[PDB]
Amino acid sequence: GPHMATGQDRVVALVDMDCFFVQVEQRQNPHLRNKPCAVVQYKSWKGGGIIAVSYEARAFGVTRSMWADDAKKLCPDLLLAQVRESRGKANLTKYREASVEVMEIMSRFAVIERASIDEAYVDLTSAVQERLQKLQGQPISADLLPSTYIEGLPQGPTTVQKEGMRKQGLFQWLDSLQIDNLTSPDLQLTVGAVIVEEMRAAIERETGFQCSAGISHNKVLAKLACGLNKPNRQTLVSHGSVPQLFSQMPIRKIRSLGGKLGASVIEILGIEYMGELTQFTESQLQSHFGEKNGSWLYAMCRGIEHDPVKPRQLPKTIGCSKNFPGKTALATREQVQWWLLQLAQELEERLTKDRNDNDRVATQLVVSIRVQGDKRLSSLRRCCALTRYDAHKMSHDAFTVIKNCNTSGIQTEWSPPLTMLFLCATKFSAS
DNA sequence: ATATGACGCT
DNA sequence: AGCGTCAT
Ligand SMILES: Nc1ccn([C@H]2C[C@H](O)[C@@H](COP(=O)(O)NP(=O)(O)OP(=O)(O)O)O2)c(=O)n1
Ligand SMILES: [Mg+2]
Ligand SMILES: [Mg+2]
Repeated sequence: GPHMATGQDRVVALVDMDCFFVQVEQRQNPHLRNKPCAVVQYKSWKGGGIIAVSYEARAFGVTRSMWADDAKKLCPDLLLAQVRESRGKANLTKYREASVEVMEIMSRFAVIERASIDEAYVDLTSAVQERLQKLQGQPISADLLPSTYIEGLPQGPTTVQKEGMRKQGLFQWLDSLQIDNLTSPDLQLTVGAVIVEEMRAAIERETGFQCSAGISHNKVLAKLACGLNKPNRQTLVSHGSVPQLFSQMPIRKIRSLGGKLGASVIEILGIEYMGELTQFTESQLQSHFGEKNGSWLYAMCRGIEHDPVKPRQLPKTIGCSKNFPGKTALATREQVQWWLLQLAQELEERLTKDRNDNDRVATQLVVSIRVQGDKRLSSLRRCCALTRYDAHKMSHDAFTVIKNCNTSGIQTEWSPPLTMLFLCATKFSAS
C-alpha cells in the first residue's frame, strides 16, 4: 500500500581500508610497495602468524592466520614486515596512530561510527540533503564518480574489461536518474557516493592509504557493498538491486549472520541464500529465532535495517591481551604476576595517552583469563575499581581478583595453566 | 598455535 | 555481575 516503508530513509556508507596493516608498513618502507607482502607477529614459531596480506600476495593464496613459513611455500618472493614488540607482546600503536589519521579525515565530512581499527560507518543523510540544495538541479557527471560501481548494472544489451563494465553500469545508472526529484532515494545514494569519492580522495591524498567503500541505505547493505569491489573501489547498492543481489547471496555473508545464528537459520530453514528468507512470515521467523532476531531477519532479507550510525569515534574500552597457547601456558605464580604487570604497563601508557587526548578517565578494570582446555575465548572475567593509572597497582589488583582461580596445592605453581590474560579498562567518565 | 573490541542475555 | 556471540 501507500504505507510501506522501504528502508530508504538514510544514506549510510562503510569505509574499510585495503589490507590496512600492510599499507601502513608499505607507506613507511617503500621497498614493500606494489609487492606481495604480509604483516607478521612473533617470528620465532613457524616464521610468525600472518595478520594482513597485500593483494599481490593474496593472488598466490596467502591468507591471514597462515604461518609465514607456510605462506613462503605458496609465495617464495613474499616480503614480510614484523609487528613491533614491546614488553614481550605485539604492540599495535603504529596502526592505531595510522587509524586515527584516517578517522579524523572522515570526521570532517560527517558523523562516523568507528567500527574497527580500519573501518567506520558514515551517516551521510544530512550532508546529502544539504548538497542537494547547493549543487542545484545540476546533473551528476560520471566524472564525479571515477571509482564507483553500481551493483547490478550494466543490464541488457550494451565490456570484456572490468573498467569497461564499471563505466557502462554507471552510464546506465546516471542516464536513468531523475535529478528533478530531490527525494528519490536513488538520487540520494548517488549524491552520497559523490561525497564518498571526495572523502576517499582526501584520505588517499592526506595519508597515502587506499580504501574501499559501500554506499547504501543501512549499515548491513553498506558493509556488504564495500566488499563487492575491493580494493580501491566503492560500490553503490540501491534498494532496487537487493532482490537480484540477495537471490544468490549466501546467508553467512550478511553482517551478524557469519556465526551460529547464521548457521541455525540455514539448518532450521533449509535454505542457502538470503533471498529465500522472504517466503517466511515474520511470526514464523520469530518463532524460530526470537522476537528480535525474527523481526530483524524479516526486514533484512527485504533490504531493510534500522541500526543507527552511532556517533562514536572513541573506543568504549581499552584493552591489552596476550595468549599463551600450548606448552607456553602460564604455570607458576611468578609468570602470571610478571605478565599481568607487562599488560598493565602497556595499558597505563595507552590510558594516559587517552586521558590527555580525550578528556576522560576509565573507572573499572576488567581482568579476563582463559584456562587450558577451555575452548571459549574467556573462561572467567572479574572486575575491580580503576582508580590510579599505575601499572603496579593495576597489575596487583588484577592478580588479587583472579588469584582464587588457582586450584594448586603448591603455592609457587599455578593450575590449571592460563592460556590467555586480558586486561580491559572500561566505564569511561568525563574528566 | 586464532590482539582486541561491541554488544546481548540472564 | 558474569557469561555468550560476533567481529576485524
Ligand atoms: N583477527 C584480526 C583481523 C584483522 N587485524 C588487523 C589487520 C588488518 O589489516 C586490519 C583490518 O582488518 P580487515 O579489514 O578485516 N582486512 P585488511 O584491511 O587487512 O584487508 P582488506 O580485506 O580489508 O582489504 O585489522 C588483526 O590484527 N587481527
Ligand atoms: Mg580492511
Ligand atoms: Mg576491516
